[PDB]
Amino acid sequence: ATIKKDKGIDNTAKIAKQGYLYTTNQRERLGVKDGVFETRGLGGKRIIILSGKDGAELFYDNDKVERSGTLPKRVVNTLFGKGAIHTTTGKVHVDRKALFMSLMTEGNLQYLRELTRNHWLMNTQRMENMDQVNVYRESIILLTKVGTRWAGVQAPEKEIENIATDMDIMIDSFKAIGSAFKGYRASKAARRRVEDWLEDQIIQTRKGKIHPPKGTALYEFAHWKDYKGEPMDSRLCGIDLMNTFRPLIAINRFIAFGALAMHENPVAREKIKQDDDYAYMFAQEVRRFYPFVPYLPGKVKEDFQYKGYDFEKDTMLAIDIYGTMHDPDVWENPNEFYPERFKDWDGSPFDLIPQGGGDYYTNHRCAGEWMTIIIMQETMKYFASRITYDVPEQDLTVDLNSLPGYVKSGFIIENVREVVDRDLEHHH
Amino acid sequence: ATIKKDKGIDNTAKIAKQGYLYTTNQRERLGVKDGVFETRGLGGKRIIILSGKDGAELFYDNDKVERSGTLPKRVVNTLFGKGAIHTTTGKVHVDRKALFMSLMTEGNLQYLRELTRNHWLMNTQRMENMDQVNVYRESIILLTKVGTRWAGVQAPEKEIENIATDMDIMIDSFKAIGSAFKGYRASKAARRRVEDWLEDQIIQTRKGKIHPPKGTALYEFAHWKDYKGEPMDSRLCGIDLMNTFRPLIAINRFIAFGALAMHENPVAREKIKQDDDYAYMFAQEVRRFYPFVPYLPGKVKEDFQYKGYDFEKDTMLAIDIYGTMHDPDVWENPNEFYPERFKDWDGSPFDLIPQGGGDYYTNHRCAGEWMTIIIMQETMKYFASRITYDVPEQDLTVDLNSLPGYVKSGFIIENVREVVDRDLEHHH
Ligand code: HEM
Ligand code: HEM
Ligand SMILES: CCCCCCCCCCCCCCCCCCCC(=O)O
Ligand SMILES: CCCCCCCCCCCCCCCCCCCC(=O)O
Repeated sequence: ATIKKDKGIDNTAKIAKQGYLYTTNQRERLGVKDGVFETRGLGGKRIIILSGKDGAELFYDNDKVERSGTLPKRVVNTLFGKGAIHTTTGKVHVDRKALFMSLMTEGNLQYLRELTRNHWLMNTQRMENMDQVNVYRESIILLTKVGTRWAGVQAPEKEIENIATDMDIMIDSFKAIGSAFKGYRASKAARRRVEDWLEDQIIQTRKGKIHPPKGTALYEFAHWKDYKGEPMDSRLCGIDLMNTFRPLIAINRFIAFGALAMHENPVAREKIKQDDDYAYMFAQEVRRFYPFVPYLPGKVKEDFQYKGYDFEKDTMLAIDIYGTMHDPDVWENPNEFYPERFKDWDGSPFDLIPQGGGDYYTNHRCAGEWMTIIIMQETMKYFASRITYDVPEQDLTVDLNSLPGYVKSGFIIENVREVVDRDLEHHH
Repeated sequence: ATIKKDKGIDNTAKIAKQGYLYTTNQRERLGVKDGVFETRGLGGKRIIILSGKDGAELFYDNDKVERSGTLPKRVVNTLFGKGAIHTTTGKVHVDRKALFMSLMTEGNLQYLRELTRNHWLMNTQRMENMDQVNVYRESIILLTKVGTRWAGVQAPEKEIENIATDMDIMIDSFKAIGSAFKGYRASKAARRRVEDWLEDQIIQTRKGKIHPPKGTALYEFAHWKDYKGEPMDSRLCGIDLMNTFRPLIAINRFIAFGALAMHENPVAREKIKQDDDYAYMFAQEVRRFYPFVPYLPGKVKEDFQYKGYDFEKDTMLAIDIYGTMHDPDVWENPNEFYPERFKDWDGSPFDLIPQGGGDYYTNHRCAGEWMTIIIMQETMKYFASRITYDVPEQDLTVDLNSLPGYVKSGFIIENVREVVDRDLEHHH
């Protein structure tokens, strides 16, 4: 056939202005029904947007799609860092992706679970004594302590908020989807400050001056050698060591979304309390329902055909992350928050894709998915059952046209109080 | 018969100089074998020292023994505070003892267990970053945070060590067993500072200005009324509210003893790791084996006879706490540290008496025994299995002739490192 087209020499600024609704706005407008359409952006480039489970499966087929060299360069410069694993391909990628996955052991993840639970439990008194708590800001300080500890890197108390704020600026910086913007240079400065500190950690580890525990990211990254037997240079080593816990800190976006989901859906709170499996499904439904990753780029590796369309080598592609996750043919009632839908989920690698799809070892899928689910499950259990609080009057708006997805207020709470059954006697 | 006697117009200074060994030194010397002997102290007063399970049972018989008015008045002034529950008798005592026991709910004790576990888990990084850690000092700061939280009283971070040090001075002050001493006035000042702060907590609770959680000591004590319908005056209320968590902080003495027991007995460490029930028995054996309470005073309520001796009304008595617990006819091999001995223990109220014997509700037995066992069990599990450390060269001496029992160094440790199995994969 002939791919339907959003016309224009370059629709980059229209894509940015419409945000997470851009792709579905065009599909509805043009009546496309096989989840393929075309547009132009990033300086007049032809871009084919894929959606749906079959779109996702095609996008993660290493015979059809090539990933390297498709990320806009200002996004690399602020989100991932130059030379980062996201920018690698072929043998080099599978080699280094193996390093990242070797941190995802059952024992390291259980450590991560305990760190998250104890940091929340210990943060209760501090939250009780504040007048108001911005969950999005509070999460990000808490997660910075958890993630620095989990990675084996040193962050004394007086650096924590510095590091948090710098983390917050880097995660936010994908909003320009390749453009320079107000904050581009502030984001590069935050990246460099943190990169410097992690490169120094690496160099002190290699020189025997500090001793991170075996099995932590800092230890393993410092002492790793690639398949040619070479270690990563100290600067690239710090860059990829940061890709180990900057995204961890970014879970604060989902935590704010989860607190809002519980507020908009009071039944979900009582049910998180009563059942750990609902807490898991609640966290999965937060990652499906709320906006974070809009789409991801790649390009055609060699010519192929798909649903009757011809795909030409080096034509730019994009997998629609948000749109696939709100496609009614993929998720019934896609704009209702309904965690129980995961009772019926078959665990496909191609429909729950908020952090990528495909295969962790041979695709570019998020290495931290399991870590993300563990942290969200712990945090939501905490908020549902360990504390009670008031949600004051505030702007809880989530503007789907603005990247990135945020609760406008950051979700404020007040009158936090720990939940302790002190009159439970053994007669009860 | 005729009670054997340590002769002297007054042997107070000899009792003090010999410490936890005084009673057994005299029994061996005089060949007593029914655990009764006599001496003079506290200004020429006749004192009959009882020991053994039958000594303990007699001492806690409310028909034979009267407790009120027997504690030396400088000990009341520094340890317990004037008007304290320890100084009450009859209906007034059973009434107020019921208040204290109503805090010992299964739900409040599980709260206490969680507080202890999470505070230790969170303290690991701080200990890892110190060069050396004095376990006795570190415990006492940690326990101050736990006990203030558990009691529902406010202690901001910058008061914690102030409060700790003041707690430490008050617990230490029973060493003069009635005498004025170097530090008497320093101990009264620490008592008054803490009493003032707790009386203010009480008054702000009654006036509705602060809102402690229902079921905490602060809430229950503030709002309690006695059997005549009267609440405690605010100053006495603070005094007895302090008897709710100053002794909790005093568990730091046992914690230091427990760390030393693990060091002197390496097998006990591996066994605490492998089994929660050994951890319980280890904590019980620390309370039996190491010196803390030497003996407690009372007096004869009405005339009676016991093992052939005549007991005259108002004759002063003392139950030998340390000596009963190291009597070979009560504990086989009483000076070997052997936790497994509690496999054979029948739970008698009269032989494991490191915090009193008899009945919690109608005797003056420690209201915080269960709390003490919970804290010791959690703390010993932590030290045995969550961290590893070095024990440097130091004076680990426990001078049994000096009240109170201390590890001379406070038990120093270094090179603390959390224990995390990060290479545990699900194949293992
Ligand atoms: C919690 C700890 C996390 C870790 C350790 C982590 C780590 C990583 C790494 C190393 C990659 C690159 C892997 C590769 O190139 O093969 C990646 C990719 C990615 N991550 Fe994460 N991440 C975490 C959390 C998150 C969060 C909260 C999000 C939010 C949406 C996220 C979204 C993504 C996306 C969209 C990709 C790209 C997938 C693709 O290119 O196909 N990650 N992550
Ligand atoms: C952990 C929290 C603790 C609490 C809440 C607590 C509380 C109390 C209270 C309220 C009393 C007076 C009860 C009455 O007069 O009827 C008492 C007595 C006593 N406590 Fe504790 N205590 C704790 C820990 C300790 C510790 C570590 C020791 C160390 C040996 C100890 C030793 C004693 C002794 C010897 C008595 C006197 C028993 C008697 O007079 O027959 N307590 N405790
Ligand atoms: C309509 C098609 C437009 C295609 C434009 C290509 C622009 C690519 C945008 C890239 C967005 C990446 C979003 C990743 C945010 C992840 C934050 C934490 C996760 C991590 O750092 O790994
Ligand atoms: C040989 C007979 C001498 C009798 C002398 C009577 C002197 C009485 C000494 C009293 C010692 C009390 C020891 C209590 C220490 C308890 C510390 C924490 C427990 C708490 O505060 O409840």
